[PDB]
Amino acid sequence: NATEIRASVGKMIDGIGRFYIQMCTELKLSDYEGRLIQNSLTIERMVLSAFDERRNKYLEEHPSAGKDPKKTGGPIYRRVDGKWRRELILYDKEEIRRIWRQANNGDDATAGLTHMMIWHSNLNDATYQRTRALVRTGMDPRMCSLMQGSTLPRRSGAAGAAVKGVGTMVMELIRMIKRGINDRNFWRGENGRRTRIAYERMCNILKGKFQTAAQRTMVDQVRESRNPGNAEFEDLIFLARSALILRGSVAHKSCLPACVYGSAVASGYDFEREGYSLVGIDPFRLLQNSQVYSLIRPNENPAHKSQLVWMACHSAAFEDLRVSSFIRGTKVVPRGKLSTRGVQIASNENMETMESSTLELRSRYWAIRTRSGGNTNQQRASSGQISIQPTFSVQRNLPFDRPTIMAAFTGNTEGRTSDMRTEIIRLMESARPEDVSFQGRGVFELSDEKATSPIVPSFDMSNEGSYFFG
Amino acid sequence: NATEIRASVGKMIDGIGRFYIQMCTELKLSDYEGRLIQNSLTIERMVLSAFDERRNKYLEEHPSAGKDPKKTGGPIYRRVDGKWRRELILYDKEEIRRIWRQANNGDDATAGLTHMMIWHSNLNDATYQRTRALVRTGMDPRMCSLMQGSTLPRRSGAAGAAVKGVGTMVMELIRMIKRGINDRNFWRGENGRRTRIAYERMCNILKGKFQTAAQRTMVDQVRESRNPGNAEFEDLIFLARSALILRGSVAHKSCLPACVYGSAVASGYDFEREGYSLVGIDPFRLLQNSQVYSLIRPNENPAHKSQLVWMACHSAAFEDLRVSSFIRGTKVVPRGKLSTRGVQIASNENMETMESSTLELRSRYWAIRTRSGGNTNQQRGRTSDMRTEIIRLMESARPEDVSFQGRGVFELSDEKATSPIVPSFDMSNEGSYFFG
Amino acid sequence: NATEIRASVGKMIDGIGRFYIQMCTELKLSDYEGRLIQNSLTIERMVLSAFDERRNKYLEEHPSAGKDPKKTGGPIYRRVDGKWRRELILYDKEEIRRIWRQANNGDDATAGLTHMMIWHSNLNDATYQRTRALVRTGMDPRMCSLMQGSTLPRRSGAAGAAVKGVGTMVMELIRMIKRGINDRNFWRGENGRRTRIAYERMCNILKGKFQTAAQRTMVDQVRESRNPGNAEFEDLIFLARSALILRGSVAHKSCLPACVYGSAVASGYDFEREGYSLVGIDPFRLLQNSQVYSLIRPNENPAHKSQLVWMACHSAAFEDLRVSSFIRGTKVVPRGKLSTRGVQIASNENMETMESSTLELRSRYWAIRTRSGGNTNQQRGRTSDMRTEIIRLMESARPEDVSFQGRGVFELSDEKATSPIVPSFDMSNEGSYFFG
Amino acid sequence: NATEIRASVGKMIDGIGRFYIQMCTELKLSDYEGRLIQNSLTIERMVLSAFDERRNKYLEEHPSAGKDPKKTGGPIYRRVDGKWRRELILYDKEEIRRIWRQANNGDDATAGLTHMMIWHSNLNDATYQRTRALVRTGMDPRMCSLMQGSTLPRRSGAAGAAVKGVGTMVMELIRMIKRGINDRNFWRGENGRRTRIAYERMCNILKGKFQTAAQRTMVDQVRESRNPGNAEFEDLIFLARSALILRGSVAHKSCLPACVYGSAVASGYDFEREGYSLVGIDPFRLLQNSQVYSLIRPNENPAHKSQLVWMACHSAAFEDLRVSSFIRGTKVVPRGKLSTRGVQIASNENMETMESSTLELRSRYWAIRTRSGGNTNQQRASSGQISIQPTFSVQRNLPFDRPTIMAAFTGNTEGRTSDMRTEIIRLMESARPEDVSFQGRGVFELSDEKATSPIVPSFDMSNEGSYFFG
RNA sequence: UUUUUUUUUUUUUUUUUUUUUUUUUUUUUUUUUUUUUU
RNA sequence: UUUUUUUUUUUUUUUUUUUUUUUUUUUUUUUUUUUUUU
Repeated sequence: NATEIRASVGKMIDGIGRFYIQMCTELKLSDYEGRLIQNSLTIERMVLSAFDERRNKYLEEHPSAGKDPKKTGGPIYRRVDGKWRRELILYDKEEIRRIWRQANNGDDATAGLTHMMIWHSNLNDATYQRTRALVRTGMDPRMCSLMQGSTLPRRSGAAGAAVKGVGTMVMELIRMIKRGINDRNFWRGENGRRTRIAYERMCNILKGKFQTAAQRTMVDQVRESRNPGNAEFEDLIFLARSALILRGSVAHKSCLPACVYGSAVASGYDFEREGYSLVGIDPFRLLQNSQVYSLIRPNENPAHKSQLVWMACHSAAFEDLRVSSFIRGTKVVPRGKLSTRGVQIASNENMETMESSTLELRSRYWAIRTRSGGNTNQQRASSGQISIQPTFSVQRNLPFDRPTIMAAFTGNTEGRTSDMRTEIIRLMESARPEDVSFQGRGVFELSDEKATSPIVPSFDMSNEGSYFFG
Repeated sequence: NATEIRASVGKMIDGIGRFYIQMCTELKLSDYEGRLIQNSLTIERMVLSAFDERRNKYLEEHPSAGKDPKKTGGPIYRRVDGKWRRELILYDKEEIRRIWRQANNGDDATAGLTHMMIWHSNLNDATYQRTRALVRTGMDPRMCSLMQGSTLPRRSGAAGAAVKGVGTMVMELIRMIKRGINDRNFWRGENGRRTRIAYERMCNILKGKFQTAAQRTMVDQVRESRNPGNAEFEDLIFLARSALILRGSVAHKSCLPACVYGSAVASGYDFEREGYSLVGIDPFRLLQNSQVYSLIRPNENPAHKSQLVWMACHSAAFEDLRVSSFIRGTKVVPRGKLSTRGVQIASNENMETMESSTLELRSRYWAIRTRSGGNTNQQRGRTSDMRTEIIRLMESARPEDVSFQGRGVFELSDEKATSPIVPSFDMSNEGSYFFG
Repeated sequence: NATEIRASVGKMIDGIGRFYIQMCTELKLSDYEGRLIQNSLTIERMVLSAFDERRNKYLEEHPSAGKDPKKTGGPIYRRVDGKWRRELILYDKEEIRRIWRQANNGDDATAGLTHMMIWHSNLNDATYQRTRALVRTGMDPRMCSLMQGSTLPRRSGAAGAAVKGVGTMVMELIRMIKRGINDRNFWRGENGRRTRIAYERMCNILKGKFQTAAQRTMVDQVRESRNPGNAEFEDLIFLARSALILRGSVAHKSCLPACVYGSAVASGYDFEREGYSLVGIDPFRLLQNSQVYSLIRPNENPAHKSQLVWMACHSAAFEDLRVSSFIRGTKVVPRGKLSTRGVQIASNENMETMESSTLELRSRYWAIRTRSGGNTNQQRGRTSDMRTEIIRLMESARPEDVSFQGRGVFELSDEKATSPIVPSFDMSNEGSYFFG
Repeated sequence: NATEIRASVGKMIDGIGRFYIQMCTELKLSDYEGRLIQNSLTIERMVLSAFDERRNKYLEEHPSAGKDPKKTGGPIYRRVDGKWRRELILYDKEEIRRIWRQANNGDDATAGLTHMMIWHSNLNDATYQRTRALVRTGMDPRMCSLMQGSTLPRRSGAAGAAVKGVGTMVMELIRMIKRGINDRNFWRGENGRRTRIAYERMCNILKGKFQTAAQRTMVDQVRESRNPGNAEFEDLIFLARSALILRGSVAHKSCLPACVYGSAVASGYDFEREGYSLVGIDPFRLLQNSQVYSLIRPNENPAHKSQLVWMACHSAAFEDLRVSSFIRGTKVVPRGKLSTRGVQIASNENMETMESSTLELRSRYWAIRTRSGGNTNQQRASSGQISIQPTFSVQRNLPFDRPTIMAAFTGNTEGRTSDMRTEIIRLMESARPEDVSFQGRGVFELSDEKATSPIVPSFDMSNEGSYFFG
């Protein structure tokens, strides 16, 4: 059944919106100031810093960074008669802990935490990607497309684990492998057992993320190595560059600004009654009647800022630019010529230059965002009969495809990497930049609610560039 | 004696044909509409839904799917002056239960049920095979050839059990093994005892299906595991890939469209008097003078549709294409380039595009279809030790060994199996593989 | 080096004796009342009930048994002018926890806990053995000799694990096996993982306890069963009846009454300076000048009570009676004709009949008690194949093979193990069997 | 816990007593006629004939015995001004079925059925025992003492199965064995499977009933025979004559007349509140203030009739006469010189001779009736150590009891009967007619309620005869 | 030179027993009565 | 001469995918900034 999931997510987002309402009440902010992305961003880093129970425990025993008992940051932006001023207001965690507890009807609301931290990961992926760490581990900077959910820490649950990219897991596992290579950390102690456990948990997350059997089997065999040394490093680099084309089925969770939920809840649009969804039309129509204000530099233009905000909201920064333009209806400028900077404001930037203005989020169309893969990346081995059965009793040969019959019969010793790299190469050669994917699905219009009739898009606009970076 | 079996099957098919006659009388259909495969198909799903006593009991306690007290589906296709229209006419089970009871002279006619459900399994195997479930259990999609009788549920008897393929049994047993692995279901309760019983019944069906002693012995030893866990999974996968070449002696029951029997019975050809057979010339000669109409899409061609219908009728979709072409006399196109779709029509397809036309079922020759294996097999502690002999037998096996010595393809004019003609194909590598 | 171990055990027993001194100070008992075994026994059950942190946690969530917040029992026996009276004085755990903490110089003193709980196990084995549980698991009552350390719970450490008998481990493992057979308890959850872990810990304790390679290998192979069912039950019963003769190298820890340590510490005999040992002459010479008073029934005789107390102190209740008589110098009466009862007094017994008197602990000789096996062993796919060598070794075994070559019984006057005297018994069949 | 069992049995007997009250209301009987055993006896055969669902199904397809649609018997005895008259009033089952259903608050009350049918078995065992069938199977008439619960049919549950004697099970199993010998009835059909199942159910009931390991093991090995022929017949006869001395732990359920419960319930003594027990003081004190009237022949004396009724009530007809006399306080006459007949009245006996009078049920003492065995029938094998452990390191022999060491080491082939008959004979020879049993337990006085202090009985009255038959 | 882990109710009236356990149906029997007779 | 058993929610939009899944903590990092520098 799907009604229960819809009711649960509706209750969750209703609690989130009511917490936004109460923060607006408590902060004594104006109507316009309640529609600012920066305030929600700072408040949500406060949120994560209050539920980072592991870091809370680590910092209680580590009283450093000067005045840091329980309070961090808090750069609240406020308006005086047109001008803007930032105040470093410090909030302790504990009162906000109870205000959450009262906001979700006595519950912890950790799922909502996962969605906000994923949405921060989405905005981070949209704004800046780290080739710095990608080459710190030595991997080439060609794979920036697989840094989805990179900023997400381990503390997130299965829902958070679903949206993390393959490359994010590759980076996380290489970190552990390098740490275990630097020092003899895999001893029979509890630390070794726990890092072992986290390792197989991350690995079965990985093998769940993939779709074709060959990569699942080679991930299974990578596990066989009880002592991760150097060979597994290139083994999993080969895994990553195979997933470049044999991409994993990674979900795309549609989270929206802290305000958008608050404005919707304040108007009385209860999500429990009519139901809510995270993949369907829902986050699209809530943005159809949502007003958002944002802060812009004197050199920054708002036109690219709105598009980057739409990137962050719908996590479409790693998608084809042409498709995003089609749903937008307007051309989406790649990051090469974006005359804008990061959404977050540096702590040293002055305030006389800063100017607030609206953001455009309206899109002409809407589409479903499933956690599936392309329908043109399944070119491996073969598909058909191997044996025959005699139906008529006729004196005839029984055709047997012998060379594949030996291939099926082996020993299953669960040990090999290059031998499967051979099928990786074969499949890559079979792959083409022409194979059309997602057959049977299309882009839909806003006026339709039950997915009745789509329109098939068709682009012949040469080589405008389907590459957000470079 | 064989006369009694012939008389029994003749009486059964006579009752089936008379039931077809009475449904034609009751439905007020025209002569052409009585020769449509779709009507018989829908009526026979009604048939199975009326004798699915287990599902009847399960659905009486489960009133769901909206308006479903006793009536399901019923998309009857009718002609108005050339055009076609579907009506969703709902029939309850019980009256058709009594009409059967009167159609078989007071008997239940469960054997006929088995043959119709097998014929549905034959058409399903001809049209679509499920690698979906084959990889849901994780088995590779290379073994689509052993999905014979896959759609057949357990309710069929020994006659139904004979025609189910080895791979069908492998899938059914792996389903039970995975269910017993997910939860501790093998307790000393009645459910565990009954699933145990069904397990040995399916297993001695399996060991009866095989021919060589090694696989029979390893199936015997697979039984010795009182707690089916993970090792038996690969054990029986090895059994399956051994049966790929060491094939089991599975029968091929020759059932024909619901109409073909009805037209034959209506003309007065009593099968009890002259006798009837399910393996011999009989279903061949009844199709020699049978007229069949079918529904075809505006893009579908009837030429491949007739060949696919012959596949479904004679269950030759898993055989060599060359042999089927020889009996046909015309080339049989493999499924790779069939510009056609499934025989059954989707519930949402429009009717202005649909067009009805004849089907060709005439074949130049006829052959016996025994439940034997290739002559190549006659020419030739745990499970792994026997896997060793499996491997050496596989190595001894060759793609050259000719089978079925002493038997041949026959002509239509002969009735007593007097003199055959030996076929000989040297036409390179046209492709003896229906899939791929 | 052995000096560090001697210093550690000396410090431990010094702390124990000082705790005895302080309890004597706090309880306001007389000099005679401080030499009573019953008071020390009750105080030491208080000790175990205060460090049973597992049971403390289990009872804090389970407030039952009426008035049981933190206090249990406490039947202190006191003298009025010759007569005796018991008072049910209740002591809470926590203050005694801190008094221990101050008694061991800020340390927990868990090792001392292990030795006191082992000494309770020694007295329990000396007094009463449970064929009740031995036949509750169905094992025959012939193996009462392998119930050493049976009362010891799991909470003890490696030192406690060393002295537990083979049969005690057999009983503990069969309990877990029967619990896992009754319900599907071996799931992938944390409980299954932890019981698994405890299982291999108890099993490598077992295989460490044995000496011959065959039984170690069969214990190794018993481990290979991931699902302990019924076959392992008889497998480990065969292991036990093989250990009947192929006995395991189990230690014998020489703990002494709560008072004996207190009297020695009170007199100023510091054990840290001169060193202390648990296997050598030490516990023998401390009893050479120790006075002990005990409570005796009007029908009980003190002569057998002193011998039973010596059994409990030196854990010689499972040894040959002849040898114990030789070290005693007087005949040791077997349990068949002991006109005495258990040392502990029932909660309902009256006090007018109870009479206090001295106990004799002096022994003419002393001997080393190593954790080795008889020299007879040095003279000599599944479980059944190794059971074959078990049977042939049993047949090779004889009731004549003399053991412990090169070692002998020593005199008290010698301190450095200079010259022993070889004993020799030809006194027919007096009976080398404490039970029966 | 024992409170729940007490509450359940109290509710059950309260329902039984209320059904007795309603039958007294419906039958229009007088106060004296409601204290007659015969009326309750006939009504309770009506009870069993109404819940004998198996026989109901068998007789619906078998309309014989003349007028027998739903009604059987019903010889109700009534008083006219001192004289007595029997009326053959026929009651159908179904209305009494619903009256039960309303009497137990909507429940079937099958447990109460088991207790009434056991109490009928108790009275039958007290009155008449069948050496007729005992020699029909050919077994000697010396074992009449093991016919406890003989009349009980299979339909009773575990509670009914507990009180059936060892000899009753022997007779029931020999019946099945002779039936399977007469015809090839053990085929692979459903009938063979079901009789097989009933066979192991009766056999594990048997092995649960015994106490010593040898007989349990030989019962286990008797099971090994898949085809019960002739050898098992003498095998289980040997089992029976071994159980003659190695008696099985068979319970003694204390059921009382149909009226006694009704009179107690009518007076308002609710058993749910104060609790009820079936083994303790309870059935004793209810008889301390119970009045019972009974029918007696002109030649029968009431003095022996009261004692026989006490036999039937407390199922002490198979016990020592001396002990029963001690609890009675008066001498109990053995069946050899009882100038009385069966309690039930023959259908042809005239009514002018029949006379009604009181029955004495008062007993001077009370005792617990546990389902245990004698503490002097445990003389088998030996008890003591077999091995020794070296405590001191002394150069000495290790005494091993070798001939028993071989005895323990065998093969466990689960096949033998005479070899264990050898230990049967050895144990029988070790057994003595002097061994005192039931140590630590004694006879109690009525005034005590919590089992405080007993008095030890002691009989030196020569050989009065501890044998009810003969 | 070898070591403090916790998972839903037990035990000191005492020394080898005693203890939260259950409605299945297959071809003709039985209340003249208590150990024979069919 | 070889045979009608029933156990808690599936399937005809279509031909080889798509679907009721979850808060763990171990010795010093990061919002001056967007792909280097430590």
